[PDB]
Amino acid sequence: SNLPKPSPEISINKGDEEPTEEEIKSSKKAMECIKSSNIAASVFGNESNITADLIKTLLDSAKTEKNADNSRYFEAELLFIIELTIALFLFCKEEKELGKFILQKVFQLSHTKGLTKRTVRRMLTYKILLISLCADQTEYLSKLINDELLKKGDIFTQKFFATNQGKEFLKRLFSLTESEFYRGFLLGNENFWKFLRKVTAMKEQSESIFEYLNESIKTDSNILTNENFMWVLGLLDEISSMGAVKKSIELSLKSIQLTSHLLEDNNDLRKNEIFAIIQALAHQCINPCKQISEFAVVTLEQTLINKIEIPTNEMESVEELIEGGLLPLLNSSETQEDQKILISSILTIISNVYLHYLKLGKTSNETFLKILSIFNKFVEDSDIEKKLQQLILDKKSIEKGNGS
Repeated sequence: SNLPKPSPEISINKGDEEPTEEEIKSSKKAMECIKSSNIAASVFGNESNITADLIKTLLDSAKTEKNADNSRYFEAELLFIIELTIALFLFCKEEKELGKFILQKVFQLSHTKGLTKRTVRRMLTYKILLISLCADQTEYLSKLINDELLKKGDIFTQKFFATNQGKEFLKRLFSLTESEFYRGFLLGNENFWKFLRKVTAMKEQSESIFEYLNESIKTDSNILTNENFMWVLGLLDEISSMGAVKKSIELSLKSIQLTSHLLEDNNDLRKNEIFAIIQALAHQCINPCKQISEFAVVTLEQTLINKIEIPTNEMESVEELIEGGLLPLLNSSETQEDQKILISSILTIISNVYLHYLKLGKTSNETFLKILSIFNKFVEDSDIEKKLQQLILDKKSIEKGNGS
């Protein structure tokens, strides 16, 4: 919106001392003269007039200490100064020292005490605009992310991020990633992904976040690196767990489809993170919502049956998918209500992938003994016993089929 204009100390609208009518008329004449002078369109009109000297003199001229004399206009005059300097700097092409000058000076001004919350809300947009324009100033971006975007939380609440100002701020902030210069810091800094987790915890910003993340994945797999895998995977895991039993369920299925599709982006995924994929997908099946579990149970099977590649040097045997990937879910003790009936579903997926890879023929003798052992880990339950009653017929039939 527009700037906050500097207010007067007393006001009136049609020892008391009103202004006199003749001097009121004189001041109106003065305003008419100044408006006829075109002060705004003169000193900032022609492109040739703006130069570095004007920027330095303008930015150095702003007041810095609050006084009783200047309580009227301290907060607004600063914002007017930074807007004027950034607007004039947008015409200037040089980035050697002038941009660093404005950046250091505005960061010095912003930290001053006593400012109202509106001014600090406004200054961050100017800061991110300046970072986007300039280059090779990563230390100040780190300072902004650590201090002025994570430590100060009460200033930056959900409702400020809800309005279009926050949306444009996030748009400019995520545009900073695609820049050639500042991508180096943004791949794997802990503070940035922690802030991303914080904003994903909010509910208004989920759709834009998923749009940005899906786009950045789909153009290329460059954002995925070995030193930042778990943070972004936790990000999609947090987005996937946003059930409520109204429209966000579809966004959750889109997120599940994205993390399903994450495997085929690059062949050089290390052994640590494939199990993270399987764990993240399988952990969604325990959600209270039936729709998300119904999609999870099919998407996990699709990912395990289509996009995995045993014979590469990552995995020595297919058992590592279950021994390595799906094992930690079943290990869940002291779970009274949340352990009763889910186990049959994951055992069904285990059986299905066993049938597929046994049709393909790459297992060994000990594998069926070991999965029989994991069946014996859960056999005393009544429903699991009834489900296990029918294991033997399918085992015998699939044993007879592929060989014969």
